[PDB]
Amino acid sequence: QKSWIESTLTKRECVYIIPSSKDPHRCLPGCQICQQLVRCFCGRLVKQHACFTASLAMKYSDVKLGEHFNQAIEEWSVEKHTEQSPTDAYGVINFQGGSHSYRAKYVRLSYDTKPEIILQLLLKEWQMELPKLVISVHGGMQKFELHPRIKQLLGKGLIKAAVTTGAWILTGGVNTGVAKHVGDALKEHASRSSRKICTIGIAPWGVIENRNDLVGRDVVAPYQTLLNPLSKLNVLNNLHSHFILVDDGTVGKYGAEVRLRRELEKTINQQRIHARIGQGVPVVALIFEGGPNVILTVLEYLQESPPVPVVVCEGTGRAADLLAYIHKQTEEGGNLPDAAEPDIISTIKKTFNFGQSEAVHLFQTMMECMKKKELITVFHIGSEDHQDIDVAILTALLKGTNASAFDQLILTLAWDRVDIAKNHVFVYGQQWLVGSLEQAMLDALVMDRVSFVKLLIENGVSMHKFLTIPRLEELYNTKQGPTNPMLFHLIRDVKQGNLPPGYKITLIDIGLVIEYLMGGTYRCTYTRKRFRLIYNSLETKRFPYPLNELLIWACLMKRQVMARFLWQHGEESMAKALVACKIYRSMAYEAKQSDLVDDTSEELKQYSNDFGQLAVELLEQSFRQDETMAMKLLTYELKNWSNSTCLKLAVSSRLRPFVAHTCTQMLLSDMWMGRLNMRKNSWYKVILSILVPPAILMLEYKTKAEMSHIPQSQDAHQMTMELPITRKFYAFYHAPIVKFWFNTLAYLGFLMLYTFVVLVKMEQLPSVQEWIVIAYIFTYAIEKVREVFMSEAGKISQKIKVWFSDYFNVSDTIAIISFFVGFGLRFGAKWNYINAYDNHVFVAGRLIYCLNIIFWYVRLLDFLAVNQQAGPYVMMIGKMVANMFYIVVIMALVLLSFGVPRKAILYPHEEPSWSLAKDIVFHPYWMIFGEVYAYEIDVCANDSTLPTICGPGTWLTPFLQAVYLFVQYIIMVNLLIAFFNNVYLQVKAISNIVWKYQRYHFIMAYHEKPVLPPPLIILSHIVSLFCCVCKGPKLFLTEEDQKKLHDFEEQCVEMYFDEKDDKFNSGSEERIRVTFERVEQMSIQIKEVGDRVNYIKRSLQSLDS
Amino acid sequence: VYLQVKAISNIVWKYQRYHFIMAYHEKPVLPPPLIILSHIVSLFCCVCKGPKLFLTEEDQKKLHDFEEQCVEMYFDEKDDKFNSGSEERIRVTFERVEQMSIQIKEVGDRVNYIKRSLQSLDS
Amino acid sequence: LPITRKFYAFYHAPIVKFWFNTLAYLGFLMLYTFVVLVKMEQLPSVQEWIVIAYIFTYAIEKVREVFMSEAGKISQKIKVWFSDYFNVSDTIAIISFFVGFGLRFGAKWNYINAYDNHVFVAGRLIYCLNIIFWYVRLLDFLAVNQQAGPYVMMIGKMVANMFYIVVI
Ligand SMILES: CCCCCCCC/C=C/CCCCCCCC(=O)O[C@@H](COC(=O)CCCCCCCCCCCCCCC)COP(=O)([O-])OCC[N+](C)(C)C
Ligand SMILES: CCCCCCCC/C=C/CCCCCCCC(=O)O[C@@H](COC(=O)CCCCCCCCCCCCCCC)COP(=O)([O-])OCC[N+](C)(C)C
Ligand SMILES: CCCCCCCC/C=C/CCCCCCCC(=O)O[C@@H](COC(=O)CCCCCCCCCCCCCCC)COP(=O)([O-])OCC[N+](C)(C)C
Ligand SMILES: CCCCCCCC/C=C/CCCCCCCC(=O)O[C@@H](COC(=O)CCCCCCCCCCCCCCC)COP(=O)([O-])OCC[N+](C)(C)C
Ligand SMILES: CCCCCCCC/C=C/CCCCCCCC(=O)O[C@@H](COC(=O)CCCCCCCCCCCCCCC)COP(=O)([O-])OCC[N+](C)(C)C
Ligand SMILES: CCCCCCCC/C=C\CCCCCCCC(=O)O[C@@H](COC(=O)CCCCCCCCCCCCCCC)COP(=O)([O-])OCC[N+](C)(C)C
Ligand SMILES: CCCCCCCC/C=C\CCCCCCCC(=O)O[C@@H](COC(=O)CCCCCCCCCCCCCCC)COP(=O)([O-])OCC[N+](C)(C)C
Ligand SMILES: CCCCCCCC/C=C\CCCCCCCC(=O)O[C@@H](COC(=O)CCCCCCCCCCCCCCC)COP(=O)([O-])OCC[N+](C)(C)C
Ligand SMILES: CCCCCCCC/C=C\CCCCCCCC(=O)O[C@@H](COC(=O)CCCCCCCCCCCCCCC)COP(=O)([O-])OCC[N+](C)(C)C
Ligand SMILES: CCCCCCCC/C=C\CCCCCCCC(=O)O[C@@H](COC(=O)CCCCCCCCCCCCCCC)COP(=O)([O-])OCC[N+](C)(C)C
Ligand SMILES: N#Cc1ccc(COC[C@H]2O[C@@H](n3c(NCc4ccc(Cl)c(Cl)c4)nc4c(N)ncnc43)[C@H](O)[C@@H]2O)cc1
Ligand SMILES: N#Cc1ccc(COC[C@H]2O[C@@H](n3c(NCc4ccc(Cl)c(Cl)c4)nc4c(N)ncnc43)[C@H](O)[C@@H]2O)cc1
Ligand SMILES: C[C@@H]1CC[C@@]2(OC1)O[C@H]1C[C@H]3[C@@H]4CC=C5C[C@@H](OCCC(CO)CO)CC[C@]5(C)[C@H]4CC[C@]3(C)[C@H]1[C@@H]2C
Repeated sequence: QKSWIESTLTKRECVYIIPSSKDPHRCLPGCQICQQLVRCFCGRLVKQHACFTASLAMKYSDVKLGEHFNQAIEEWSVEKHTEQSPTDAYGVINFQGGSHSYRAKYVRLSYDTKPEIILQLLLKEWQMELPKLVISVHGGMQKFELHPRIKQLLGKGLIKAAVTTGAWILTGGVNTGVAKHVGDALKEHASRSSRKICTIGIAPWGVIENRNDLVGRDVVAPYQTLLNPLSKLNVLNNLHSHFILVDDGTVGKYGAEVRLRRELEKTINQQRIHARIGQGVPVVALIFEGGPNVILTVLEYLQESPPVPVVVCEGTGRAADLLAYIHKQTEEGGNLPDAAEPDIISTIKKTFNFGQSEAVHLFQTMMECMKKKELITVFHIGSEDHQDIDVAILTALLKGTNASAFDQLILTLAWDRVDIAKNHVFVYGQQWLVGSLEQAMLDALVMDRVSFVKLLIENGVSMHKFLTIPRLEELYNTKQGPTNPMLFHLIRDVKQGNLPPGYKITLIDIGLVIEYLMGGTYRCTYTRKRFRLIYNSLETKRFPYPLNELLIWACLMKRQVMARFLWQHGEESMAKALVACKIYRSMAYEAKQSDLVDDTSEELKQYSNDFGQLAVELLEQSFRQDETMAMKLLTYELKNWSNSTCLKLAVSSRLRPFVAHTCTQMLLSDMWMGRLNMRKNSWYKVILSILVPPAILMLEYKTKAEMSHIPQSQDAHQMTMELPITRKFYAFYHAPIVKFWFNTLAYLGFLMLYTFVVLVKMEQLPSVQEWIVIAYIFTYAIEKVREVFMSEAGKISQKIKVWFSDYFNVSDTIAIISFFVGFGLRFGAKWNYINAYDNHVFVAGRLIYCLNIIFWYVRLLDFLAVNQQAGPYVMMIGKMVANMFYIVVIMALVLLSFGVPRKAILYPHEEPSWSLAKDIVFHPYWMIFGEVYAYEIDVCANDSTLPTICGPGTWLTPFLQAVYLFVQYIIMVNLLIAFFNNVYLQVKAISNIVWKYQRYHFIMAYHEKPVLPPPLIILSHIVSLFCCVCKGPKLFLTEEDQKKLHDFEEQCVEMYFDEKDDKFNSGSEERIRVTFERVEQMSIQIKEVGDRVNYIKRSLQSLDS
Repeated sequence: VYLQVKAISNIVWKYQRYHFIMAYHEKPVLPPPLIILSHIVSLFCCVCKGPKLFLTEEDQKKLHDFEEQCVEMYFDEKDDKFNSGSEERIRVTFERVEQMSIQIKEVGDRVNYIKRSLQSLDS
Repeated sequence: LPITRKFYAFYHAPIVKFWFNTLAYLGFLMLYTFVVLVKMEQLPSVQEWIVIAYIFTYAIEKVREVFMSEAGKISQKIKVWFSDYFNVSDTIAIISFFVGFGLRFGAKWNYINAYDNHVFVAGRLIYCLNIIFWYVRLLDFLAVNQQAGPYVMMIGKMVANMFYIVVI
């Protein structure tokens, strides 16, 4: 059948017939009038059945021969005289009119359906999600009216209570009862609002208009709101999203809905509210009017097991006005005050007139309701009852139903409502147990509800006690919440490619992920001996810093709102923000590169850049407070983050705004000096003190106190304890500023020689000038092999892959290799002794030198770039060569568009020759640079320098060249002037940032360099290899300075969050709106007090007469 | 004039990129020395005997649902932006200080008619 | 995905048709540049026949583009095809080439010295100018890139706007 509905759900049709009561309507021909009018006691008359079996009985006179023994007339039994079949009416209502064409779903099932099959319909078949609340609205059965005051408020909270909790509203569906005003509340307060409420309406099929219109299989129904005055039935309301229409077999009568509805309430309250929680989906009953069937229903619920509470609304109709009335005059449980029988029966006799016996009967039904006063809520809309029915509907389930504070909290957790938990579960004087709070935390973390994690920490949860191994090991192994498919992939990589099927994640495996994601020499606390030991054992399992471990969890699970929350709790705030930037950045890179599912890398990089911006904004806060302590914050060993450093973590993530912040640049400037005080010295004296060593003793240095924020070597720090003479020489030659100039003077004296060598004749054997040059380039290359081995990271292929990621290290490799190719050819050649340059091998070697020299001038940009101003312009050149590339590809096309016709028109009689490759490209390029070749244009002219080139067609070339230069200069050169001038500012801004970033790697490279330059560096090597075989900088803090520094960081995260709010709360946009939202409330309170004075005037006339 | 010519020119390039790419679904496989094969094969298969987005029935359904949901979000977010702006909150603030100011002097007039009752019920 | 479906999937991709046409077009200009720079005897060299084959078969491709354009109204198929710069220049570049091949090929060769025939000269010089259309057409292929394309499109918009400074 290709439909679960057709196979399972069943209709009902009165196959048998039973005529109406007795009476022929009028009109003597008794036989005719019988078949014409007479209803079946089914509910439909004889000609509506059609009931093919009964049809061959319709002809006789009907089914069932005549008088039929009046016992057997009433023997109508829906179980006996009515038949099932694969249903006809299930599809989609397409409400025509209204607006937007609101679209609902329906079905025509039998009341013989089992209760579970309806839950199988809503969820599996109609594709609905199981809710966290059900609101069963009973009330008016006949169309009524509400004060537009009382209308809109119930439409504020019945919505808001159903949006947040993903609730189902079970109505009657028919547009005559509560469903009208429930349905209207959907209208005014934007039921869509990007979050539709799954409003269901259960009605019986026998009483609804347009039954035929809803017939068909998966058919879109042209159903309309045509309230014909001649109609007798009800119209399906528009704004209800779903409908269940019981097929009682009869037509016309009500009744065959109340079973299914109550059984659906059971069938939902017998479902787990959420896989993590062990309650059932609660149910609440809401009331807007009522007759006897309603207040009887109210009694049922209070009697039920489990008891379903009730919310009555004073000011809405017959019952609800009464149920608040009788309830207000009542006491603790079960009473009327001594003289109230006369008054209350009169209200019954007036409010719903049955009269003095059915009043007293239903009055006794009202007694047993008021007995269970504890479950019923009487939210009265008059002034301020139960704080805005939202609270009342939701808090009503948190009343005398014996549910302990745990069960009270966990339900507000599933709903994701803290305002309830704050104001109604953490009420003054609550009876909390030992593990209830901790257990609710484990549920909030896994379900990713930060606002309860906040609430529980505030209300007494210590995350040191709640962070054991199995818990935090469980937290990674959860599908009960927002999970990361990226994590299980990262685990497969570190595990050599294997993944056993069950595989509960462990913490030693998370450690291998973080070590992989942070890279280099990072070593997590999960892979150490202390942890691996106690791990196999499981006070001693409590993680002294848990919020360092849940910040990683939140980030490996891609739970940002949890991450930013768990970040601002604890200490080491910048460090946690800079690790987090590196985790996501690596996850983004792996997620991008790894081809597993849809990318998710745009999400992770933004998460990285969010934490990377926090760290910068903190560093600015620290820096504006105390510049000296802020520089210490950059360089202290962390001891919880693998003995790393906040700079080292920012550099690790290529986080340029932190490295280009004016604190790092202020520190890097102070490491550049060393012990020297270059505030009260000058570069004249540093250079002179290099060439005149004894002048090292007459320039000023820094004390141990100015050097307290500056990281140092072990030896450098020991020599601050003592300033003697031999300490002032160590302090000088080991400064990065001194190593620099001491290398520039050697490098400038290098080029002066190597320029001299290349311009002067070169005999068979190298001159003294040339041996000094080979010594430099040789010893300089040993220096570079030393740089690679002592780089940072023990993984060799990374030492190499990072060293060739630098322009001037790649060119040195080319410049050094090329030079010894040149020296080999120069030196190892059979000299001729008649004329050099009869040896093509000596030529090659010399010409390699004459080109190798170019690498060594361009390298002066590495030394010029140490300056503030020069450096950025150096860095621009690369960024600008990259961006002009395509204007220059067009300029090269225009070149060959011209050079090939020019050469072909002027030189026809050419054989194939490699000169053709030159001549199509040579002169047209030199035209770009001012050379017009004025006397080679018009080769047939008298002033021509190419009169032999005159021939047929050569008059075309001046036209071609006129076009050529127009295109080059007047378009393509000025487009390029236009390019640069309109891209200068942002390339100059990036280039200041990139220069300030490379200034880290530059300066920190010079702590590592030896003292002596690259002719004399070999001494420093031989001394180092002699002291390596026979036998970086840290910020040393004493114990009282690590103390005062952590106090400094905490104080600056306070000022940060404070000033961030004070800026926001003091802004224009935020004061306009709080002004706006109070003129809301006041304007209501003036008309309220404007209404009261109207009720003060009435008293004046009252007390007057 | 560089910036606005460069901005138009990104737009015009992105427009011509339609005609360019959609021209290549139509092109044969072989380039214009060997394209003649693809022609002879096409004239041989034309005498002897563009791209559509095929959706099944359940994807035309889920797609029309997607469009309707996005016109909702469009009109909603267009109003929420407007109703939440400064100019619109200043004026609804303005138009209520109109009404309240009238209702204070109104209630400021009533209390003048409450004082008269005090002297009245006094004597 | 079977084997013969992976070949269909490849050669019928627009990215593949492109590069498969650029390599043929780049190898076209390399020949047609060689033909124009080297002496041209009475009969075309192998390099030049391959060039005529391209420009011929390439023109049949363009007649196919016009007929299979979109809209059955013929004068619209034509009016829309000549609304494109590089289709107009191909019409000039293709027509000019066969004027040139006709004069080059159908001339009474002299056998004492070429260029005593003013008709052979004209045909050759048409090739030496027709070559310009076929370089500029590399901007139609360079313009496939993000960055290059817009700068290509600027040149026209900027030649139009500088017109009156250049009249002065
Ligand atoms: C961190 C990375 C960056 C640093 C990179 C460092 C590595 C740089 C790598 C450098 C090596 C590059 C190649 C060297 C030259 C060989 C090739 C050549 O042209 O040979 C010639 C010389 O043949 C000889 O026999 C004479 C060689 C003399 C020694 C000079 C090279 C050794 C120094 C290397 C010091 C390097 C180590 C530096 C310190 C580590 C052969 O030709 P010929 O015999 O002259 O003439 C033959 C024909 N004829 C006889 C007819 C005329
Ligand atoms: C017909 C002639 C045509 C061409 C002619 C010349 C032009 C040829 C130009 C070639 C450069 C190609 C590199 C492109 C730029 C890439 C980006 C970059 O910053 O690169 C590098 C810097 O930039 C340079 O290294 C630029 C070097 C050329 C600038 C001019 C040199 C002046 C000295 C010579 C004077 C000699 C004069 C006399 C000589 C005899 C470094 O960056 P990176 O580490 O690679 O990082 C990539 C950036 N990213 C991370 C943001 C992605
Ligand atoms: C769409 C945009 C429009 C463009 C604008 C219009 C384009 C300009 C149009 C210019 C008109 C053309 C001028 C040539 C006229 C014929 C020459 C001739 O018959 O004899 C000459 C041949 O000389 C040549 O054949 C050289 C051809 C002229 C080159 C002009 C280049 C453009 C430079 C300017 C471009 C900027 C223009 C500025 C505009 C104000 C010489 O005479 P002869 O008797 O053969 O020989 C005598 C012997 N003798 C040589 C030994 C002495
Ligand atoms: C979608 C739109 C874009 C595409 C457009 C496509 C259409 C392009 C249109 C192209 C046609 C252009 C004109 C062709 C040449 C004729 C003019 C000429 O110079 O004749 C000469 C050659 O006269 C001959 O008799 C030899 C001709 C040889 C055949 C070459 C042309 C035919 C190929 C065409 C293939 C085109 C079709 C391509 C495929 C469809 C006459 O001079 P001569 O005899 O050499 O010398 C006389 C004097 N003398 C003897 C004293 C020296
Ligand atoms: C003395 C010399 C004077 C002049 C000299 C040269 C300059 C002569 C320039 C003439 C161009 C005239 C066109 C004006 C622009 C119109 C707008 C436009 O976009 O047009 C077209 C693109 O743009 C082009 O086609 C521009 C072509 C010239 C640019 C340079 C060519 C470089 C290659 C040659 C190198 C060869 C070098 C060697 C050769 C031997 C296309 O647009 P459209 O489809 O028409 O749509 C109209 C736009 N609208 C819809 C917005 C209205
Ligand atoms: C690697 C780094 C080393 C460190 C650098 C310091 C140590 C290096 C210092 C010196 C080493 C050189 C020894 C000098 C030998 C004297 C003979 C001589 O050269 O006579 C020449 C005169 O010219 C000179 O005397 C000057 C030669 C050097 C010029 C460059 C020096 C500047 C750099 C250093 C100082 C400034 C430092 C600037 C920066 C602050 C005559 O020419 P010839 O070639 O002898 O004659 C044969 C000619 N023939 C071949 C054509 C037949
Ligand atoms: C990776 C580095 C290694 C590079 C490869 C190894 C390079 C070493 C290669 C060769 C070493 C052996 C040299 C002799 C070659 C045989 C020919 C011969 O002997 O004599 C001939 C030389 O003919 C030449 O071509 C000489 C120049 C060739 C050197 C090319 C170096 C470029 C390498 C790239 C640059 C490095 C850049 C590297 C940057 C990364 C003739 O000279 P003759 O003997 O005097 O006889 C006179 C002839 N006569 C009778 C006609 C008058
Ligand atoms: C269109 C704009 C207005 C112009 C309209 C008017 C012009 C119309 C167009 C072209 C005019 C062509 C004739 C002029 C030459 C006469 C003199 C002559 O003989 O010159 C030379 C030959 O010249 C030729 O043989 C010409 C080649 C054919 C023209 C090719 C198209 C060029 C223009 C592109 C197409 C046009 C569209 C371009 C769009 C801008 C000299 O050769 P010779 O005689 O052998 O000399 C003896 C040599 N000896 C002593 C060394 C042995
Ligand atoms: C239309 C598209 C086709 C597709 C392209 C591929 C197929 C086309 C491939 C080949 C077809 C050509 C056959 C070669 C014949 C050999 C003889 C020869 O030419 O000898 C010459 C040497 O020069 C050469 O051998 C090279 C000649 C071609 C240069 C351009 C090839 C690059 C393009 C294609 C390849 C790279 C592709 C790049 C793109 C990725 C000697 O000169 P000559 O003229 O023989 O001697 C007479 C001289 N005379 C007249 C002065 C008296
Ligand atoms: C739409 C396309 C069709 C174009 C029109 C049809 C073109 C075909 C036209 C003509 C075909 C017939 C050629 C012969 C002409 C008569 C003269 C003659 O025979 O000999 C003379 C040639 O004199 C010349 O002028 C030769 C060059 C003319 C060709 C012009 C082509 C430009 C067309 C525009 C370019 C196309 C651009 C199209 C782009 C849209 C002399 O040469 P000879 O015979 O060797 O005698 C030696 C003389 N002597 C004794 C002095 C030494
Ligand atoms: N204090 C200080 C200080 C001293 C020197 C420097 C120079 O920095 C050198 C490094 O600067 C790097 N670099 C450079 N180098 C600039 C440059 C290098 C070579 C040449 Cl020929 C030129 Cl025309 C310009 N440009 C970069 C870029 N656009 N993006 C990222 N990195 C770039 C490059 O790896 C090179 O090794 C920077 C700061
Ligand atoms: N992917 C991709 C892609 C590939 C190629 C292209 C190139 O587009 C070609 C078309 O671009 C058209 N075109 C162009 N072409 C640019 C151009 C054409 C020729 C030359 Cl010589 C130059 Cl100096 C520049 N400019 C236009 C403009 N200013 N306004 C409207 N249309 C313009 C023109 O009709 C031409 O046919 C565009 C996108
Ligand atoms: C898309 C672009 C179009 C333009 C262009 O790039 C690509 O197309 C390329 C094709 C090249 C030619 C191919 C083959 C040869 C043969 C050789 O024959 C040696 C003979 C003898 C020496 O005497 C041996 O001993 C001489 C050189 C020549 C003609 C090339 C010249 C440059 C050309 C024209 C290039 C040009 C820059």
